[PDB]
Amino acid sequence: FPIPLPYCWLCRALIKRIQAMIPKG
Repeated sequence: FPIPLPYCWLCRALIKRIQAMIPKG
């Protein structure tokens, strides 16, 4: 369900999921 809610803890969980899909070196 893609819902854009402005919350700091939800933004930190989305940044950790993007880093787990694309590896940094």
